Amino acid sequence: GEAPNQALLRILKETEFKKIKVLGSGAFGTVYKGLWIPEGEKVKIPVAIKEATSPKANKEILDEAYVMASVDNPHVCRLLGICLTSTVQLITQLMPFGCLLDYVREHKDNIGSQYLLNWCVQIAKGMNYLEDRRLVHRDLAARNVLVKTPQHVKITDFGLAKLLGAKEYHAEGGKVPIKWMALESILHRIYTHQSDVWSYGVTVWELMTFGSKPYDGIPASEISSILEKGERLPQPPICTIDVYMIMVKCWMIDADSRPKFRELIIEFSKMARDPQRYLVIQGDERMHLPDMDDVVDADEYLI
Ligand SMILES: COc1ccccc1Nc1cc[nH]c(=O)c1C(=O)Nc1ccc(N2CCN(C)CC2)cc1
Repeated sequence: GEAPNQALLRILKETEFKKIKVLGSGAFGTVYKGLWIPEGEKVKIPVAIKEATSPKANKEILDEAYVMASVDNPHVCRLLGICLTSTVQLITQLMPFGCLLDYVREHKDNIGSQYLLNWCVQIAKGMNYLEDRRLVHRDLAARNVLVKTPQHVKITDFGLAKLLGAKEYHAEGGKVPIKWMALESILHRIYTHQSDVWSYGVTVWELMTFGSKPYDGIPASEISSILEKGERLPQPPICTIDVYMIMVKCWMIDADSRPKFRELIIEFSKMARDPQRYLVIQGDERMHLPDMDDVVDADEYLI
């Protein structure tokens, strides 16, 4: 048949971890900064805790818990465990610099070509891992890429992520982010690893423009026709034709014509070896970005 998913779901006691502050309090739920102190392990792990009780919200949170427990890659957000309180809490690694979208907006004047191209390689690596795992993300964007360190980023938000068996995912209704979606996804609700490639193109565009909103002011209903006419996002000023051509290729009508994530890794790696030949940023190179006794990072806390 199909391969058994032998992932281990860890249940954590509310007493094993201590909340410190609130990082974000969105309409969907709250995200807290905290510390996880397992059993008598003499370690302190900096965590993110994502929590009225409704049976439907628990069903969705447990679905995201399933997906996250089933992924293990340096460029994919790792689930540490769940805490079965009144409302189910997801415990994950603290990404202390927040989302990449806000990070690029906040640090425009200090982000160099090396960092941008490295982020691109890193996102493609994480994305190619999900492809190996037959996982279609369906919500890749700069807001869904977390920053561990300025030199290390990870893909997050598996709220829409779908697992395949033997080529495409046919969706139902639900609120979807139109401006990051492939044409087939808009017109037919079809999602594939190649639809994630389109979203990857937009994510790269977001970074190269230092956090600009795609199609600013254009309503989501117009988008479908804008794409059908053969219009795409403009060339960011810092982008050479070399980089912009990669973006344009991710935005082909024919999904099989778009690049594969494994090709995006290669393409961006070659560029990352000589960043100034591919991105033109004024004042580049001179630019630079950044009880604790038993504190250990989750990436170093294996079991
Ligand atoms: C809100 O971001 C998310 C989007 C989708 C899914 C999950 C998250 N939140 C997660 C999930 C896992 N780990 C994390 O650290 C986070 C997170 O948001 N962390 C997070 C968020 C914000 C910060 N600050 C960065 C500096 N800034 C000036 C103030 C806020 C730090 C960490």
